[PDB]
Amino acid sequence: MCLKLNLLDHVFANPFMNAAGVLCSTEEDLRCMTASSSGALVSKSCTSAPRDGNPEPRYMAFPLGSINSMGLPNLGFDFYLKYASDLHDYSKKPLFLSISGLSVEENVAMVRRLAPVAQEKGVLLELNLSCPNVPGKPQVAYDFEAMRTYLQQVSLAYGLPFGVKMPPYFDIAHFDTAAAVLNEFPLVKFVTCVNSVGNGLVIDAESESVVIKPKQGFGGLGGKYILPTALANVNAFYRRCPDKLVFGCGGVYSGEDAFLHILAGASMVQVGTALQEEGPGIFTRLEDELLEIMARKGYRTLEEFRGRVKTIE
Amino acid sequence: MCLKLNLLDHVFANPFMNAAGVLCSTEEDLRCMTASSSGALVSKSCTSAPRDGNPEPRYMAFPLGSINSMGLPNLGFDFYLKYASDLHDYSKKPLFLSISGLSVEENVAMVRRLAPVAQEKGVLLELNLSCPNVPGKPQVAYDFEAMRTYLQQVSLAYGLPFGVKMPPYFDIAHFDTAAAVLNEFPLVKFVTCVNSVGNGLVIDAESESVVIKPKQGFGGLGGKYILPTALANVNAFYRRCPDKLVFGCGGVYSGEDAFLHILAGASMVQVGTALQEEGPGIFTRLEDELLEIMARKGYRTLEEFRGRVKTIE
Ligand SMILES: Cc1cc2nc3c(=O)[nH]c(=O)nc-3n(C[C@H](O)[C@H](O)[C@H](O)COP(=O)(O)O)c2cc1C
Ligand SMILES: Cc1cc2nc3c(=O)[nH]c(=O)nc-3n(C[C@H](O)[C@H](O)[C@H](O)COP(=O)(O)O)c2cc1C
Ligand SMILES: Cc1cc(CCc2c(C(=O)O)[nH]c(=O)[nH]c2=O)ccc1F
Ligand SMILES: Cc1cc(CCc2c(C(=O)O)[nH]c(=O)[nH]c2=O)ccc1F
Repeated sequence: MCLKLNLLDHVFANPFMNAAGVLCSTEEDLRCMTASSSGALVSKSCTSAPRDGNPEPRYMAFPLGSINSMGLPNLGFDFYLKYASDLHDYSKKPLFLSISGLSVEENVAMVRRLAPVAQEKGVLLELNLSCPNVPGKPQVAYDFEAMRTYLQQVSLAYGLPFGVKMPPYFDIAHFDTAAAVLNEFPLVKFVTCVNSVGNGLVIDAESESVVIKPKQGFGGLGGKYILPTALANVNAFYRRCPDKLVFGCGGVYSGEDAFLHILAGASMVQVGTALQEEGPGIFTRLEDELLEIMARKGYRTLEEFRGRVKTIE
Repeated sequence: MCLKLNLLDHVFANPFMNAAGVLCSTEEDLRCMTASSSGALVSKSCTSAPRDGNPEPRYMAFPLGSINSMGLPNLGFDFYLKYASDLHDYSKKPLFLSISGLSVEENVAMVRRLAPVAQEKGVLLELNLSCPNVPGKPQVAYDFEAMRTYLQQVSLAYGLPFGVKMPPYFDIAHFDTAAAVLNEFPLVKFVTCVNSVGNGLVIDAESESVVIKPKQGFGGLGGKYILPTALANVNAFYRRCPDKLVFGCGGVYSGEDAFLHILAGASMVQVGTALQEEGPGIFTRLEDELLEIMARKGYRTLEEFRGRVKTIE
């Protein structure tokens, strides 16, 4: 019948939204996502200052997914904060704002300013931990001590419920460690699994060349390549973080894919590459497809099957 | 126009071989590989003692690839050593023997006994590091200190050129660190990139169930899902280990996929999931397809393009 749900003290028309970075950089983009049928929108991960990002071409797509090394091009935090404060129409749907500063200090600075807007307007924070770290070091979410510092500092500075965007993990010990870090922070109320699968390489056979310019062609992977990865991370954190919500992202092109994310434990379902490729019309299609599968199965609510993936014995 | 390679003091009719674990567990399997058109074969990663492996179902394949949590079923080292020593016909093609002990000590014991057979018969060792150590710790190659210990101990015990099978990495810092570890060991003459992408999760929408029984459905991913991950790893180690060979594994279903591996840096090209699905006839197909690409491009040998992927600007 209808897909509306309540999470985080907000009402959503359906569990669909854009993935951070896709269709959400400019005022035009945010107005377009707001006019769509999505249940929510999230803004492009920002830094304190505007960034031009990397040289083009920096994104490419293919039948099985996408590769990107955008370099965090964005209009700067002041712009996104102004959109949240003054421009967004909250009567239409909830807004998430994604932050990805290049240091802990930068993230602290931005969240201290976001906090009163969050209180006043109800904008929700997604903290992207696929962010630069200290020398010789991996991305923050792959450096568990760094991650614990970032969360401690942001929790202290912000003081309100927030969520974190995670990269994929590929080892059960890493799932255990990462989830134990997140579970030290009671203000982390949702975990979004996953960011792109890092540092893939697409090569074109005819030209014998890589397809993106930055980083000698290396970039994050999205789309069909990454659905089983994404489902694994969703379910691993769903199991390990019972007091948190999990938001699913990766490889959603259909309502069946969305269905799989919800069965794994997703509360909201984010759409990146498929949205970039098909445009905002995708949301109507996804909704219709998901309701069709529910109807064939006799499900009337999402809660009937969320996290109810079955195991063998 | 030719596919011949000469490396590691052996001659190879073509670069194609099975990936460890596929079509290589039993004497029947190894005779089948030997009778095929492949340029080489590798035996199933073994332990000191025979293992039954995990309960079934433990492997499943789909249009985009495969998932497995086999649990290292194998006939035990003594069997693979006898095959190398007494049964394999070296006039047909070269043999690699893969080992995957559960501790550094188990690996040391195997390699000590492999050494004279390596020296007399020319069997080539592939050490699988993409493998369990202490439960609750990451797999060996995700624990750089453990990886260093294993390589130091196997190098001392074995005393002959060998290669290593690596899991994929997803962070530049990890590429840098892993390759620096490998480069400490002059006996590591080849690096095979990559083993399966760890701990994915396939779910079947109709049944609402995971598809393999072990590990709550979590398993390693192969096939079309992993090709750009594979290529990235090949090229990353190609660039970082200029005194070693790189063998490519992941996502090969065609001669075009092979060609991309070789452009990235691959010498040998291993075939896992596609072989499991198509059977050994795939090697005639791959050879024909690769040669056709070479003929269209005017390439006469593999060295003309190996590692010659172009970057932008
Ligand atoms: C062009 C592009 C830009 C992105 N920028 C961001 C970003 O600013 N913040 C972020 O959290 N993730 C970003 N991502 C990652 C996506 O949010 C998403 O995690 C990933 O693409 C996987 O989802 P998909 O398979 O639907 O593409 C970006 C992805 C693409 C393709
Ligand atoms: C059924 C199965 C068993 C495997 N067992 C092993 C193994 O014993 N040793 C190992 O190094 N890799 C093992 N692997 C990994 C493959 O060698 C290969 O790295 C991986 O499947 C990716 O290649 P692909 O995309 O061609 O499948 C196995 C893979 C499969 C599908
Ligand atoms: C340069 C760079 C930036 C980021 C953060 C922003 C981001 C980007 C990006 O803007 O490149 N792309 C993603 O797929 N995920 C992201 O989280 C992540 C990795 C990077 F290499
Ligand atoms: C003992 C044991 C070994 C491995 C390594 C063997 C292996 C396997 C396996 O036998 O499950 N599957 C893969 O895709 N790659 C591998 O390297 C993986 C799981 C295990 F429990």
